[PDB]
Amino acid sequence: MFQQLSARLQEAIGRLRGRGRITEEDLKATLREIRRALMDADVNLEVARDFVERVREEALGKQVLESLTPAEVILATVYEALKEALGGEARLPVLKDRNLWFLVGLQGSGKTTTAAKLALYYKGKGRRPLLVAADTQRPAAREQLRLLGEKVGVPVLEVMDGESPESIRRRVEEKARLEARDLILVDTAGRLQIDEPLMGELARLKEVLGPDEVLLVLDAMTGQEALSVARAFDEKVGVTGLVLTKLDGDARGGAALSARHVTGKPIYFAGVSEKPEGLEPFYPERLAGRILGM
Repeated sequence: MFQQLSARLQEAIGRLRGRGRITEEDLKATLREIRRALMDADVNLEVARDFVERVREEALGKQVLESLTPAEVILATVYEALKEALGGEARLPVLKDRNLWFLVGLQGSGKTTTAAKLALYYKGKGRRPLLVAADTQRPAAREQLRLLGEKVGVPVLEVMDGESPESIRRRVEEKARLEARDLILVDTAGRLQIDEPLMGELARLKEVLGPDEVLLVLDAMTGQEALSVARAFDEKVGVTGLVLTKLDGDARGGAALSARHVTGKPIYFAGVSEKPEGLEPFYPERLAGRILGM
């Protein structure tokens, strides 16, 4: 992922390698390429500025201009700027005995499938998850998950058309109790665009169900724009974390690098492939190093 960005960053940094001490201009030439690289990867402007700013200052502060291995110093400062942009330290929801999570996002963002892959992931971690297809208007949506549930071997309770949250809560709580499901994953309704009506019902569903986490699923491929919807969902519902899908298909990386600044929400998981196991915890340090070819 981020093949373009990765290559460029490494090419800019290498210009300072194997040629003795470098000058301020040698350093600046490289810094410009880094900037240009971030800009071409659809990276948030403030993020890109801060990025390059600390790379230069931290590098200078490490006497990079008197270093015999300047490129190595720069590689280290770039890694740190990258680590910050991606979230610093990795994090995942803290699970309790009873967990109920909301998977929110636009239709086509990978939301429904993520629900299933997430169910499979924790299932393999010793949890007894229960998928809940919360779309009360579209029977098609509910069927998609139903099919996904059997594919990953996890029960799927389907809400009835026009079912009230109160009724939904009752049937869901009952099934979980009688079947001993400790992780309840609710796939909320999704539409190609954010529509005030649904958002209002969504807020009520949260109100009635009291989710422990609210995961906003985003299509990393849509670049920086993917982050646009974030504020809407958080202001009306309340997002606790992010999930970027199709990272293996993203050559830029603008969304993953900008997520933090734009949404202020942590990226819990990442969609690394179309396979059912193509969902894994997001590791900022690991990803920072991989981009820099370490």
